[PDB]
Amino acid sequence: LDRVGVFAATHAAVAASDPLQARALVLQLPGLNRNKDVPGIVGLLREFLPVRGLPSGWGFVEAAAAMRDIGFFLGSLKRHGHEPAEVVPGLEPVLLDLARATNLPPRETLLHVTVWNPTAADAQRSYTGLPDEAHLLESVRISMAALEAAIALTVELFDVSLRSPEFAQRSDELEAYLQKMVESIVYAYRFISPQVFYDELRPFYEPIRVGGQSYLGPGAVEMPLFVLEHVLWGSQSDDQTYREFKETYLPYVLPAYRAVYARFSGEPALIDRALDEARAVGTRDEHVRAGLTALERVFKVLLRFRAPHLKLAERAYEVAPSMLGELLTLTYAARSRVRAALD
Ligand code: HEM
Ligand SMILES: N[C@H](Cc1c[nH]c2c(Cl)cccc12)C(=O)O
Repeated sequence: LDRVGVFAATHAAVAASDPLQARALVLQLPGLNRNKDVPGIVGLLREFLPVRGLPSGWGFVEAAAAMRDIGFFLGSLKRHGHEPAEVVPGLEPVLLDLARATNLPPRETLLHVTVWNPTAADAQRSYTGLPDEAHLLESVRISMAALEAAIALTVELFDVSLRSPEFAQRSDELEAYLQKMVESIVYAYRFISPQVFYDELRPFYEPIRVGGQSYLGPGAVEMPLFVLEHVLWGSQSDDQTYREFKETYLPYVLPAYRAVYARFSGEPALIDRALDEARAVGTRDEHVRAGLTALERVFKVLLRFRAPHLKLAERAYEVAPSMLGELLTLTYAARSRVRAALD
């Protein structure tokens, strides 16, 4: 999976940045959360919160790293029943400035807490310090860079003719990158206690209010998989619930993925174009048969992520949102279209 390298290196740039010199301070947050010490949590944040304004030399990297370190306090304060912007003076203007500097929402996202978060024991930021949280973060680190590579490959595949042997080849490569999502779920199912997730981790992921609206807490739901699938199969879907789902999470993904999304909203999806071409040319063409077959395997790997993921989520929530089952159904229907072309 040679394409992963560059994405992982960009993540590592943010992970290596500590512009507020906050590492040793943020590591004390788990203890304070365990003690439910709200004044203490506010006090610890005020030790490094740049209430006077952001240093002028900062770029995206520093601002994202700053949002990461302040971010864990945001989830923590809400977990104890407090709007962070209401209990921390001068916090809201800092959060809005960091949002400006990153073109991201004014709170921590999945990216901040996982790939932009250093991995070492003496550096990794966490809400709880629990081994289950460490496993949860690792599960996302397994597949994020591969997913970003997969988005790039999907956009490239879009302009590849089914009549070309490249279609089958690019589809096979895409499947290999998407396999990492399956590995993530396997890991999460093996290593994360459902009870510890539901009782101890879940409380830290509530929404907070900043700038007169609500921003969702970090979650793997924020992974730009929905952008990949928008391009792949979903862009022209008439399912209103599905459209609402994608529009909900769009703000939380990187600006480049929001632009990819907008680019393809007014186009037929890859699947639609590929099926139209297969039907136009005939299935007697060997490159058409091979292209569709390889494309079917892309849907197979998506289902091998999505179906086990539903079980993972239902197991935790038995200690799950209907959105999950509905999306699974949509994905089966998409694969069925491909199977029907080959039949
Ligand atoms: C114990 C671990 C996990 C639990 C309890 C869980 C729970 C959920 C829930 C309840 C949803 C529905 C949206 C929401 O209400 O937040 C969701 C969506 C989603 N989750 Fe997870 N999740 C877990 C692990 C993971 C992992 C490890 C990944 C991938 C690395 C992942 C990827 C996704 C994605 C991409 C969605 C959007 C819906 C979809 O594509 O099917 N989740 N998750
Ligand atoms: N809300 C679920 C579970 C979740 C909450 N927070 C999470 C992190 Cl920080 C990483 C993975 C999963 C995760 C999801 O969105 O997948």
